[PDB]
Amino acid sequence: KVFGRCELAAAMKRHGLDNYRGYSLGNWVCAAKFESNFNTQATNRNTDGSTDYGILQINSRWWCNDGRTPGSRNLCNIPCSALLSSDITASVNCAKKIVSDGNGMNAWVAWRNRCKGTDVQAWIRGCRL
Ligand code: NA
Repeated sequence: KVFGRCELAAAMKRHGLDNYRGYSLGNWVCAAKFESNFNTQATNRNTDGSTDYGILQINSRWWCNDGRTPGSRNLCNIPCSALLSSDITASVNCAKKIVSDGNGMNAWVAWRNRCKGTDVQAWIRGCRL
């Protein structure tokens, strides 16, 4: 599923991401935009053999099991395919665990490089929230 900007903002808010660990809603919408272009089916392979999955491009090395990343942890206790679902619950629930680990939203490369220090409120402007 390819979300609309405001439709994603409302689902993230419903799941409790607005101000989760001090990160306003605009940060999560910005990160989803640059990580997956709002597509729940997005996958990208890395050089180390790991794979990033879903709307928030959650990596198979630490967070999920895809059965092909040797010596990898499954810290969110889920199959990576659960992160490609049109329902974002698993992606949101796993993202809350990642953002809590100590590095905050810096775990998402595209957030650090394209959202961090910008006007992230613009990503929710015009939405009925
Ligand atoms: Na894994």
